Amino acid sequence: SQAPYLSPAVPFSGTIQGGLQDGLQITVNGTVLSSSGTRFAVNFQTGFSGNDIAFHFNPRFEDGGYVVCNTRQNGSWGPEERKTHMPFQKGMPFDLCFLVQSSDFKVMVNGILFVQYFHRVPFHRVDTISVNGSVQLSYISFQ
Ligand SMILES: OC[C@H]1O[C@@H](O[C@H]2[C@H](O)[C@@H](O)[C@@H](O)O[C@@H]2CO)[C@H](O)[C@@H](O)[C@H]1O
Repeated sequence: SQAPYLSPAVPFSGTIQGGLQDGLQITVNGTVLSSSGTRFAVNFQTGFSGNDIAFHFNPRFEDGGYVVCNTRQNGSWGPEERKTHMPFQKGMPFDLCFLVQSSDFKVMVNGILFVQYFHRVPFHRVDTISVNGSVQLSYISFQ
C-alpha cells in the first residue's frame, strides 16, 4: 500500500499494494508486549492462508533470545536461519524496517542493520503482510 495501516490490531493481515517490488521499504513500528508472551512474527506471504510465506521473521524470547528466519512453501517450512543478539526486548518499542533488494530482504531494527535474508522464492508474488504474536502495532507503512 500506501496509506499506512494505523494502529492495526494483532493478529493483522493486510494487502501490500502492487506486491513486493525492488526498492520497497516496509516499516513495522510497534512494541513487544510485556506479557509471557514469548514470540512474534512478521510474514511476507502470498494470500491469506499462510501456506506460502516468502519470509517469516520470528523473534523468540526463549533460550537466550533469537530470531528465526524461514520460508514456507505450500505448507512446508524450509531450513531455519537463526540469528542471536536480537535487538528486541519485552516491553520495548521498535522500528523494524524491511528493504526489498534484488537478492534479499535487508532488515533494519531501530535504524541498525540486523539481518539479510536471501530470497528463496520470488518476492514479487508476495501480496500480503501479516503480523501475529506478542506485539502491539503503532503502524505499518510503505515507502
Ligand atoms: O521455522 C519457522 C517455524 O518454526 C516452527 O517451529 C520449528 C522449530 O523452530 C524447530 O526447532 C523445529 O523443532 O521444528 C519446528 C517446525 O515445525 C514454528 O512452529 C512456526 O511457528 C515457525 O516459527
